[PDB]
Amino acid sequence: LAKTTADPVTTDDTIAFSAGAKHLSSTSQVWWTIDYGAGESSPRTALTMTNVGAAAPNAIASLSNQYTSGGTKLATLRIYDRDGVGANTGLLLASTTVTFTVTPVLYALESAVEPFSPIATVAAKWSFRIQRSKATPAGVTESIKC
Repeated sequence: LAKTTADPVTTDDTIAFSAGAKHLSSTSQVWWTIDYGAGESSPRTALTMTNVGAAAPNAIASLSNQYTSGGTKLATLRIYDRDGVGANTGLLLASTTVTFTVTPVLYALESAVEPFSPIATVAAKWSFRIQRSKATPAGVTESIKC
């Protein structure tokens, strides 16, 4: 399990992984789940094992996720040998874990008052403007309630 993205990954872009599973000499059907921190995916898929031994591992591509908050995030790929379904489960055949840092997007604020000193009875107006640490991605409009 590897992370196919450069260093500066933040909470702005969707992160993509590459995955592969193989046995020394076997062909049986083995299944997988991926966990990003919230929990394991509930419906276990079914990986068809055909490449064996020195051959490159099979493809579990299309693994991707965008993280809500920055920090030291991780991702674990677990491989099972039985359906999850209702009751039965098999065994943890193997598990892989990767860790990476996600930079957060911070917001500053600019403020002003139109009279700068509200008179003891008249109305006053506050004006604010929110400034983003980095530019919004090309196609996303951020709407903030305040």
